[PDB]
Amino acid sequence: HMLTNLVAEPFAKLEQDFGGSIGVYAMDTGSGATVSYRAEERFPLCSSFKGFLAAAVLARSQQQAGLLDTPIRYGKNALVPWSPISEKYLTTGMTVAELSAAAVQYSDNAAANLLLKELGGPAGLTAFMRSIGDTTFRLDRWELELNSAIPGDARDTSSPRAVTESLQKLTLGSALAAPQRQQFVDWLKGNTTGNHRIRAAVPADWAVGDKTGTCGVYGTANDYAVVWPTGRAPIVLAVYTRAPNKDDKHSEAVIAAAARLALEGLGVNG
Ligand SMILES: *[B@@]1([O])O[C]([C]C([O])=O)[C][C][C]1[N]C(=O)[C]C1=[C][C]=[C]S1
Repeated sequence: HMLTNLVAEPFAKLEQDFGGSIGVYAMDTGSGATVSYRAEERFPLCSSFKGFLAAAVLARSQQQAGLLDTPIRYGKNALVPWSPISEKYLTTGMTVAELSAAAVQYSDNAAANLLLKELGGPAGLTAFMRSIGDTTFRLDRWELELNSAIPGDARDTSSPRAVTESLQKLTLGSALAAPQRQQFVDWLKGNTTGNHRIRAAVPADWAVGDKTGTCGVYGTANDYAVVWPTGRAPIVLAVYTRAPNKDDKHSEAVIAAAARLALEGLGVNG
């Protein structure tokens, strides 16, 4: 309450220029100060669910020490459009860890569906999120159906706030054991798909891990990140967008701009 939105930022103008809705939640983990705009509205997860998927796999690996190095062979029928890594290993298979890294760092769709199967499907990932205290997250469908981003549909959505809170628990808090936590962080740090989103607002000399999503319809795209500014506590943040019309375009620039406003609202010099 008292530390939320101490400094107002022009999010409304930004989303109006975009032609849609922007949802932002950012927390300074040192002071507890927050920036919050549409933070409790639901937005489609799109590929951003794959970060939480990889965390759920790591949590399972705490009870199954051989899980991450298990080899997984798959057929051509497992390939889904946008499977840039797993298509190169169709004839060989990949380990669970490799599928997880591919899902996080390349948004690989086939990898994500294979790992969902390992966890018992969308309800199994939802159950993992409930287990860390996230009551907002829901995954309902598989790739590619979960990308429909229909206005008003709560399937396959969360809120910026719940995403940020869960990300904090998994990357900085105690939801994962220490080895698994650092592996999750390392996967996020190695992401390749986010250079034009939150990372574009973050100085190059700060560490950052992130996970993106792009539904392909309804102007719907997103990014969440942990950011380590030097000399102060980390910042966790989530930026989600959507728009009213199916043919509306997403904007990476709008995501980067919203992330800049969030950092400015927290008084984090960048
Ligand atoms: B996912 O929602 O988003 C990925 C891109 C990202 O992480 O920002 C691509 C795979 C998933 N999306 C789709 O399959 C539909 C597409 C949208 C743009 C390229 S593919």
